[PDB]
Amino acid sequence: QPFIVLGQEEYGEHHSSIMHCRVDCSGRRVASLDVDGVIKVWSFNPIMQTKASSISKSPLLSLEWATKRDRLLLLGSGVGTVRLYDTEAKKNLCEININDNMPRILSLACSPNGASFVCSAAAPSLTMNQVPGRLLLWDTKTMKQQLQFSLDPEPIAINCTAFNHNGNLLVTGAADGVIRLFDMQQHECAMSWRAHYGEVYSVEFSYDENTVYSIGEDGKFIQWNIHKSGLKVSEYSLPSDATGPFVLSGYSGYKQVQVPRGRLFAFDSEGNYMLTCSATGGVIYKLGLESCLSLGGHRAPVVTVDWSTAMDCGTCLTASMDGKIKLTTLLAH
Ligand SMILES: COc1c(C#N)cccc1CC(=O)Nc1ccc2c(c1)CCCN2C(=O)c1ccccc1
Repeated sequence: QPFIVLGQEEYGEHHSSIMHCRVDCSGRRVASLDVDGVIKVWSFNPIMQTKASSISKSPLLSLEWATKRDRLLLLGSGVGTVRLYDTEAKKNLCEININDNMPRILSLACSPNGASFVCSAAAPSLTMNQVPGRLLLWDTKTMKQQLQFSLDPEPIAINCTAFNHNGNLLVTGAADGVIRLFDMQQHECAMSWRAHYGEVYSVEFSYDENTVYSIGEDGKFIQWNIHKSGLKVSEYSLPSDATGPFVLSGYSGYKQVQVPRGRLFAFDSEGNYMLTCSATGGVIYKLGLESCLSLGGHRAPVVTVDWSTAMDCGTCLTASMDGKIKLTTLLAH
């Protein structure tokens, strides 16, 4: 058994389905956001308590902790704005309008070195997610746009972004199923390939950074070789409840339906294990791909996860459509 489960606790302060649930860079705080636009910032070690609690007037689509300034949280709205929120002082330092005509801020990634952030801003969904979008680099010192990257072949909505460890590479996944790797020294697309049939939902660098991992609408987890121009290394069909749509039905003829928006997978510190969503809780696999552990503890579908390691103890966040967030403590035996 590669982990001992030291316990499972529950944060229940949200009354609506969770959209995002992310541990901060210190590994000591969570920022969580539900579909009613309630943000909660809470600690959990050694006990859970709420440090800040606010309700967004604006609809929010994305959430990203700052790297070099621990207590800063970037919030991306659906009305074309980014709020830089100070979790300690419990106030915004600034809001910036990003771009006209592209109001959905679908993704935010703070540079490792703290000096920049990346911003994905998309057009309205059609009245589907096959719509133009832009990927933008912003200077954190001045909170102004540095540049707009090219998106070949055509502008499209980028859903997810992730930096490598030293911030010189950025991997991205788009609503057209395309992955793009950007070199952040020259600030250009180095590499692009068709990764999923349907949307890419999450991307991540492997620990050694020889491959990147994606998960997408076709229900697949795929590992790609970013030395050999995004040739497949390995591929797996996850159960359909790992990628949704996630559905909570009542006996009423009423139901809630959520498509992925927040992270769909998370990794241990060494990138040997991977947490995913399921109807009943988190499911952890060992990366080669075999099932390892089902964490359970949810009465509604899990729609987003996170995994943080500090002090070589793991914390797994699993967040469900009833607003419950489970916190499972893992120590590598
Ligand atoms: C490296 O640290 C990070 C990180 C990280 N890591 C992430 C995101 C931002 C920062 C740095 C940061 O806080 N930048 C920042 C904050 C506020 C303001 C501006 C830039 C320029 C426009 C508006 N503005 C002010 O009105 C203002 C308020 C008080 C004092 C001075 C200016």
